[PDB]
Amino acid sequence: WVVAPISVPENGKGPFPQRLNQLKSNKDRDTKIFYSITGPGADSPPEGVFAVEKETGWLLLNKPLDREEIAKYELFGHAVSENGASVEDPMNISIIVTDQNDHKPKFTQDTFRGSVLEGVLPGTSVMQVTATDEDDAIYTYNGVVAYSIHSQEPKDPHDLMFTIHRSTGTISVISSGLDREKVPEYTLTIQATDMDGDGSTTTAVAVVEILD
Ligand SMILES: Cc1[nH]c2ccc(Cl)cc2c1CCN
Ligand SMILES: [Ca+2]
Ligand SMILES: [Ca+2]
Ligand SMILES: [Ca+2]
Ligand SMILES: [Ca+2]
Repeated sequence: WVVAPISVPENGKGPFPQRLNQLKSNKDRDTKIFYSITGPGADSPPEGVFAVEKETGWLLLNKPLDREEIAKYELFGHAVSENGASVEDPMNISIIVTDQNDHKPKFTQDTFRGSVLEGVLPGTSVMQVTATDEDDAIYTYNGVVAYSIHSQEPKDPHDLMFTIHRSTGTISVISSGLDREKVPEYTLTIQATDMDGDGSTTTAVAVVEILD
């Protein structure tokens, strides 16, 4: 028989065991048929994730999936007559694990550093920060990053002298007045928010050094 690939959102919560699909042998007219399942997730590590009911053929999921651990399973179903003979061809069972937004973006570094000549103009780029989200960024924004500036210290000649590009993470100088003799170094706190700014948010540091 044939089962069409099955899409299960990770991190579900049943109730378990959850019935995913029912395997059927045509030959249950000449005998009772005993069903069984084999493959990664069933009888090899990680064992017990999937299972099939001996008599009914109901395909079972026994625990929530974690797409970030195993995104896809390829199981194999088998029909055995009561007298012990295999009655069908081994049927492939495809399980695809679909993403929920269960990861917080992380900066590639705890502290990014960069320099600029005291005299550069507003609009000048200093550095490019990056954050990585293990969630899916293809069909959803669960792993898309929005960048923000958390805070600026110190605040002379005033606050918010830097902006960050929302998608690229490029930090730029937006105001005049830089001066090494007055403030050699600015310590920015940077933020990264998945769902393109709507979800979880993590922080890092950006140290901008002012070059005489
Ligand atoms: C590839 C794919 N296709 C989907 C179709 C529907 C839903 Cl809700 C989610 C998905 C995903 C995310 C898996 N990374
Ligand atoms: Ca997960
Ligand atoms: Ca995420
Ligand atoms: Ca996820
Ligand atoms: Ca929110």
